[PDB]
Amino acid sequence: AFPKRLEYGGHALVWSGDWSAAGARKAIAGAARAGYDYIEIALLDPWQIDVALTKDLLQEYNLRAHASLGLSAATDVTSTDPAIVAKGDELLRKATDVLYALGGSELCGVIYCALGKYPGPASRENRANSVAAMQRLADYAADKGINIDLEVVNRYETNIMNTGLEGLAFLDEVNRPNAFLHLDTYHMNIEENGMAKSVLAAGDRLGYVHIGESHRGYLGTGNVDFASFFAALKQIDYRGPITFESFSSEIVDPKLSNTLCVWRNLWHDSDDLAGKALEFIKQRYG
Amino acid sequence: AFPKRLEYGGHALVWSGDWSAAGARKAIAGAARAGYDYIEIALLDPWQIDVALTKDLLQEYNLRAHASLGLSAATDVTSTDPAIVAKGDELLRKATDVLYALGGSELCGVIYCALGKYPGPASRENRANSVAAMQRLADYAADKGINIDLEVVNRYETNIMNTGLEGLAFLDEVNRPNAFLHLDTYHMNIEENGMAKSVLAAGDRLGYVHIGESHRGYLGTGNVDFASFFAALKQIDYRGPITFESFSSEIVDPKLSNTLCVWRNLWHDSDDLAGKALEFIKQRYG
Ligand SMILES: O=C(CO)[C@@H](O)[C@H](O)[C@@H](O)CO
Ligand SMILES: O=C(CO)[C@H](O)[C@H](O)[C@@H](O)CO
Ligand SMILES: OC[C@@]1(O)OC[C@H](O)[C@@H](O)[C@H]1O
Ligand SMILES: [Mg+2]
Ligand SMILES: [Mn+2]
Ligand SMILES: [Mn+2]
Repeated sequence: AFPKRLEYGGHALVWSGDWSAAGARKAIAGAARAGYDYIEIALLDPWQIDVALTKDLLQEYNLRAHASLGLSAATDVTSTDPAIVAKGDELLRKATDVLYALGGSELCGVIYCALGKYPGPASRENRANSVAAMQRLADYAADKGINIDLEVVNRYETNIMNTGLEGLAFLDEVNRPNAFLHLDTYHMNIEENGMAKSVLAAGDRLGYVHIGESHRGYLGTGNVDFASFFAALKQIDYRGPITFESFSSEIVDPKLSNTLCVWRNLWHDSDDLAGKALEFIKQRYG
Repeated sequence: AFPKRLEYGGHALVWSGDWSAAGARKAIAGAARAGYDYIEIALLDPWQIDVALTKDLLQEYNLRAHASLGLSAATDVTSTDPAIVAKGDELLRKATDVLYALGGSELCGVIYCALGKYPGPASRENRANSVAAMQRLADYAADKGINIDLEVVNRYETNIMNTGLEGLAFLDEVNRPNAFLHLDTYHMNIEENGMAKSVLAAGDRLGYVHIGESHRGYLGTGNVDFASFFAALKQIDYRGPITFESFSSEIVDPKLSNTLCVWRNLWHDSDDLAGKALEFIKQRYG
């Protein structure tokens, strides 16, 4: 395992829908202004990122970076098409290379399949293909001091693992020291039998956390049982990244936002949302 | 507005993935056995149902019927393709005709758009086309003593209305006395600011209710705040259909199950699930 600490982050889409020079600065300035320790960069196309520009911004604002992504149909490592798995392998290596160049240590999110709606259930072969790709990625990342964190997401976003317990079985199949479970309270609110079971089962295997409200808006305005969740994190003495994640039609990443079906305005003022989110989380954990 | 009564129902997919002669008898006998007042028949293809045989089964088991459906891409009444809207109008007329023939009075579900994951947000034209379609359907249904109930569903299943408050603004534009809001606790768990706000706002305009757990399995084994939801129903003295809705990979409807991304086995025993659900609901309402 590469070093993890208790640190608080904001997902780029709280502030910015692109990673242009302007968009990168808007997101990094926004995270720093609210007092976050790190920005989580959305790396859906890691060839698009200006690495030198981004490193200069992280140094300018004294901010750390982690990275998350989802694969697409063209890069789906669950595919029975060996050429598509190979394109997925290539994108994940590029994402790892970008994160390394930014001095980051965490590549998280839906790195194990195409993010979005599958037309049917996953086969044993789809799952086996994903596990092998995550072994190859974990080994590549390990050479660069990077941990990979497999995000459990809801049924509309993957057919591979929708609960923490399914995620832990997948993780154990990957069987690599720098691979961890990533839990997201928004996804857990749909799929889990309460908000404690998966955290208590994970213990030291839990390597990354996303804090999202039931509707992905302001924390404490939805249905998520944060009290039970933070009680469980305390029980396992979780000391890893905690990212505030929120999506509003106010700020659109043309790819990610439509894949995540962000039809509604849940907020308009990024600074107010992000400030209140960090206060909400620190009141309950730290 | 045609008469509504407080009555408890089971969705057909609790028992049968198809509405064959055999599937219909299994589902109707199952709903009767569990002590439900009605079965909710899924009419995604209303030409597929043997109406006379179903009528005989309803009489045989002393059961009532209501109907729900979702449209598909080919029948999407939000489409800017007038030929697709016409196919949707035709499907909804046929569904109304089947419901009338079964002596039912409620056509509910995702009747105002294609059920499933839109690749992008709805245009003003998409919303206008949906409103107009629901006016034409309401007027057709009114001639056969049928109410229509527009089911608010989550972002992954419609881009038109994801909260009760959005549904009520939509119904204001429809402006038909036999058009009602339909709320579903599974969808509310994702999209709503708590489980009361939309119910209190709807009052008499709430015409239909689905009871679904957060993961669509056994009631009480997920995250839905049923205490808050049933309290709100009591506060408006809701007197209309309440249908238990649940999906497991155990019982598959080739189309609907994959649209709803039902990847997991949440149950195997239809009678245990349906009996426990009815007891769960009656202990908390009526
Ligand atoms: O909640 C849902 C879909 O998620 C159901 O109630 C469907 O709308 C209905 O059409 C199934 O028959
Ligand atoms: O919860 C998520 C998706 O629903 C993930 O955090 C998201 O896909 C990230 O990969 C965005 O960078
Ligand atoms: O890998 C796919 C999988 O996790 O999909 C969900 C199922 O519940 C589980 O048994 C697996 O088939
Ligand atoms: Mg007869
Ligand atoms: Mn997340
Ligand atoms: Mn429903």
